[PDB]
Amino acid sequence: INAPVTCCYNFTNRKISVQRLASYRRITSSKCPKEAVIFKTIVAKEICADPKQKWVQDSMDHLDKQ
Amino acid sequence: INAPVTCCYNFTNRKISVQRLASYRRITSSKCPKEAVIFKTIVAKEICADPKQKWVQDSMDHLDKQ
Ligand SMILES: [K+]
Ligand SMILES: [K+]
Repeated sequence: INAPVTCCYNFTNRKISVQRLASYRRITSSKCPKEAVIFKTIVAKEICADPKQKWVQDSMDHLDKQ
Repeated sequence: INAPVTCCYNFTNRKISVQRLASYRRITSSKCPKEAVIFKTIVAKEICADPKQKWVQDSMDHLDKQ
């Protein structure tokens, strides 16, 4: 209710090295234009990424393990 | 550009104990309806709070120190 609302309005066009990534979360809220991934870098930078892209899915798999 | 956009659309009506708070950040973006505080709890819960309220300002001061 008093939770913040986070959405992604664009998706990155570059592959982020698995070396630069710390975590991610998914956006699934219907308040947003679409479903998204937000990667967080080892410098705590937040980048919107397309959940349908293979590199994005691979990086989340990597982070789920490594 | 591919940074996520976070806004607060409501503000909490209760004072959160300084004991339950871990951090906060400010929302200042013009993409949002107004300026906000998002407190994060010691359970990693995120709560929107009115920056103009004294208890909110006091809690940020506490977190800046303690
Ligand atoms: K794009
Ligand atoms: K309120």
